[PDB]
Parts: sequence; structure tokens; C-alpha cells
Amino acid sequence: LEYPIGTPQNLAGMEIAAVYLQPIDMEPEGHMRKASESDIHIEADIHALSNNPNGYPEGFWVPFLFIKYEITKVGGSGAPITGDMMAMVASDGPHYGDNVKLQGPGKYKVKYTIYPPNAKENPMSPYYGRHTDRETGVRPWFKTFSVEWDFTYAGI
Amino acid sequence: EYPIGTPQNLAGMEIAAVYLQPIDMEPEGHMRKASESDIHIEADIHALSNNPNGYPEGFWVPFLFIKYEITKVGGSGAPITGDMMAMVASDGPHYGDNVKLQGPGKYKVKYTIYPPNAKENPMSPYYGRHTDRETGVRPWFKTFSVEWDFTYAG
Ligand SMILES: [Cu+]
Ligand SMILES: [Cu+]
Repeated sequence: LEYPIGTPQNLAGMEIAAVYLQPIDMEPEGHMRKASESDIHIEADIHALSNNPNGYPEGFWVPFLFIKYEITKVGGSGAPITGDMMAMVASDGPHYGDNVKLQGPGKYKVKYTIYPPNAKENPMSPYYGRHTDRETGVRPWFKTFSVEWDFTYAGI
Repeated sequence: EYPIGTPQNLAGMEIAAVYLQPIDMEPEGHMRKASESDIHIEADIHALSNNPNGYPEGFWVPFLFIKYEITKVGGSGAPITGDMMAMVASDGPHYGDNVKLQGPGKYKVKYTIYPPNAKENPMSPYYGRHTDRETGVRPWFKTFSVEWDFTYAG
């Protein structure tokens, strides 16, 4: 099932929502930590709002982003749980996600750092372009930013 | 914004071939210089109803790889070949390339459309598909080609 995380946030003509599901299985295998080695599938749900700066019609999935996440158990002085999401498709459409192993039931904080197509850290920079001519060009890509939420994990 | 024939409904997607004047793009070094090209050729690919790879109708189909072959009818030159690149423009994301043609006249335009997991698709390690019963989708479509007749006005 789905376990939404807080309320969606917006920036730069995109809506950013966080949710987790039960761990999933994915092709290509050997990318997702196996479902049996995980507690949840964390996801970032990112869609264009109106007047999107890069030409996306409202509602379109925003592709070719790179998302790094940090999940910290509240009150914990231990190391945060970190990883990189991967772009993928599921029955509900494309999203960014990762299978994650948590640190038991309780309160967590979740931070997503969202990299644009042209960020150094985004491995997809050489594969996705942007028109820059006057007639068909669009605005520059957004700059890297982070968004945070709190959530409770009960065990699924 | 100019059409190459009419769109074809294939593999749960509308595949349209269009073109416009040569463009400029970030990142540099992928498109041929606009001044050294004749057109920007594009593949406009969106999901139809009941798309089997998880896309709601009208969505752009991302992470594909498109190779094109443009042949002048009766031409003695080599066919014009290349790879499109995914990119965004004012009307949305598409696949495109700046192309130099071989003068005005009749051409055949063929696109070979590769799914995310094709050997030929360099984006295969970057795009996944859920396979579990609850949230999975059907296997990626099989690589296919689509052709049209094109008259270049010059
Ligand atoms: Cu996923
Ligand atoms: Cu383009």
C-alpha cells in the first residue's frame, strides 16, 4: 500500500511529494537493494505545475532528475540512512524511488536533495538537453535544492 | 512544427515525426551547429490509452533511444544516419537532432525506437520498471521501426 509523507512542497514550477510503499521488485535487477533486504520503497513524486520554466505542461512527470535522500531516526545520534533514488516506472506512472532498509519503528526525518539535469552529481547530464534558441528555447534548469519532511514508520 | 507524414499508433504510443529549423541546445557538443544543419528532426512520442508500460494517456514516453535513417530517394550519397537525443523545448520534452540533408526533394525517414532496456539504449542502467504483482507493469516493448515519406522544400 501507500504511506504518504507529510504534505507536498513546491519549487520552481514543480510539486514535490514524498511517499513510501512496501519494497518492490524491479528490472534491471542488481540496482534495488532486494525487497527481502528492505523495509520500504521510498519515492519522490515530482510533477510540473503551471507556467513550468522548462516547457513541461502542467501535470507532466519531470524526468531526468537525480534525487539523493537522507533518512534520520529522530533523537538518533547514529549515522543517517542515505542513498540515491533511481528513475523508474510502475503501474501508476514514472517516479523516482529506492528500496531502503530502516532502523525500526519510530519517528524519522526525510530529506531529498534534488539535482537538475545539468548538475555535476546527476549522471544523466549528457543525455538530456534543453533548447536555448529564442523561438523554441526555455528557461535555465533550476539549481540544486533540498526539501524535508517528518514521518512515522510503524512496520509494514 | 512541420509534419513528416502522419503519426503512427504503435506499441501503445503515438509516434509522430516532425521538424523545424535547426536549434541551439545545452549541453554544448551534442547537436551539430545550427548554421551547419538544415533541420531539427524530432520524434514526438506519447502514450495512448491502455499503455502497457505504466504511462497514463498523453504522457511523454521517457528514456527511449531513437536512431534515424534519412535516405534521399534515388540519391547516390550515403544515407543520413544519427541518434536523437532526449531534450526539452517550449512545447515540452521530445527526442531530436540537428541534421544536414542532401538538398530539396523526396526522402524516406525511418526511426528505430529502442526501449529503456535495449542493448543500444545507453540509458538502460538509469531507468527501471517495477515487476511485482501489486505495482508492476508489463515488459518493455520490442525494438521497432516506423517509416514515412518526406519532401524537403529546401
Ligand atoms: Cu519505484
Ligand atoms: Cu530538440
